[PDB]
Amino acid sequence: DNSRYTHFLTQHYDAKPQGRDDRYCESIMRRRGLTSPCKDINTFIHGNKRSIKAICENKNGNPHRENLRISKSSFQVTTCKLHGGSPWPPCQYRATAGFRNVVVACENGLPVHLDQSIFRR
Ligand SMILES: [Pt+2]
Ligand SMILES: [Pt+2]
Ligand SMILES: [Pt+2]
Repeated sequence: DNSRYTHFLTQHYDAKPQGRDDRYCESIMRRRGLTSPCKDINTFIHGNKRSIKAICENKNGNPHRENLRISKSSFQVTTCKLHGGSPWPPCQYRATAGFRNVVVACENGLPVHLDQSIFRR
């Protein structure tokens, strides 16, 4: 059952996004099913999937707080933050592009949770 890994990728992985502007956030949040209700904040990791998986090994991760792992490498990310407002569509988002390491939870060698708290700021 790698369904939590597949859901992680749906909520938090976009290999090569192109523009990482407000329109990108509004479109991908709809595409990935995150607008019923409107998720308040959601981050997408970009780049190679093998790098994200490697976070669950000593190859690209350290243990972090109680039960998480933090990556040794930096990743291109885009944080989508709801503007307002309403919990139901239409959902308007502000994009913030960044480049830093990420905090995940691992199960059976695979990422299954992204810790959003480092992208609140
Ligand atoms: Pt979900
Ligand atoms: Pt706003
Ligand atoms: Pt406003």
